[PDB]
Amino acid sequence: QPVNQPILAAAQSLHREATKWSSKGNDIIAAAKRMALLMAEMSRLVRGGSGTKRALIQCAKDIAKASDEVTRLAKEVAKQCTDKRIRTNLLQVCERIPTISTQLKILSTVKATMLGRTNISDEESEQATEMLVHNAQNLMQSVKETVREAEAASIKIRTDTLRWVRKT
Amino acid sequence: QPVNQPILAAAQSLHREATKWSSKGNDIIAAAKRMALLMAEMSRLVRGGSGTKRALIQCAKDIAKASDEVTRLAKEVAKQCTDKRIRTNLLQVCERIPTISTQLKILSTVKATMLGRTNISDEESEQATEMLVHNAQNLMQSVKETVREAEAASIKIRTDGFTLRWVRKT
Repeated sequence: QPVNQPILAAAQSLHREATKWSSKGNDIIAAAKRMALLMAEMSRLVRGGSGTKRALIQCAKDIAKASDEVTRLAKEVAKQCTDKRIRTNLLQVCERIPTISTQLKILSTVKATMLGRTNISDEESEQATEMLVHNAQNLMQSVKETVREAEAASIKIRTDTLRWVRKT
Repeated sequence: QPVNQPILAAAQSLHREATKWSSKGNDIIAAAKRMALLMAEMSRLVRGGSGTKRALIQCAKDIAKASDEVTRLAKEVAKQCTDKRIRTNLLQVCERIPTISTQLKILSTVKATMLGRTNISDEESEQATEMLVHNAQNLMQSVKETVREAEAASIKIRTDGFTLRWVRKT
């Protein structure tokens, strides 16, 4: 079945970072894994024509809901961080996520309306897919960086409640 | 009457560069002036609601049509350029314009569909506006740089008219 080479790669990228840690007692990890799974579904759905219109919109809505969980918890971690440099960096990344996921909903709705509809040009179709691709990459990158920084920050708060256990 | 300051500022910015040269025998200048005018109309159009939907979509369509003229002519100037760097630089900028114009049409349609709609959230309404704003800024900037580089190259293009005539106004 057809899948977006770019969208699926961004999903896998996030999964590789998210997959290593355990979800047990870690809702950042669980939401990030859920986001990467839904993003892999998205790359399939973009390709599909009829009947993919409602699934594409709902998939983006689910990705945005899971990203609110990531953002909410990472903000909590940042607001317990003593180092301003780390606190600011973690707040910078995790505050990009709501904007990107709001933009994912807009661009998925745009792409969904077009799917199977011959009234729009190949140019408009290609740009809509491209805009969606760039948004998916940015979202996956931001969550990956949020996972890394949230873990790094947690050790400091703890050394100086989410569970961070490396998987094998 | 309400206006979108980011959109109007971007329109104003291109207007300042385009109004340096006369439209007489210079299509790119005539197109750049029409683009800045239409972009100023767009800032008014993104605020209002129902009945402004058709106008918002048509305004983006006109901006995109006008931009096709800018890119077609700037590509011609780039191919008359002997300096590898100046034609690469001019091709780099003027080739961004069709993509941004295509994206302006998409995001404009989004914002128009959005106007007078109950389901859309402020976050969605705000993000649709912000995407349109960022697009308008990139478009005006890329046309400004295209005007500037097309004129600069023209002087040197004299290694040997009715379109592409650069007469500095007063």
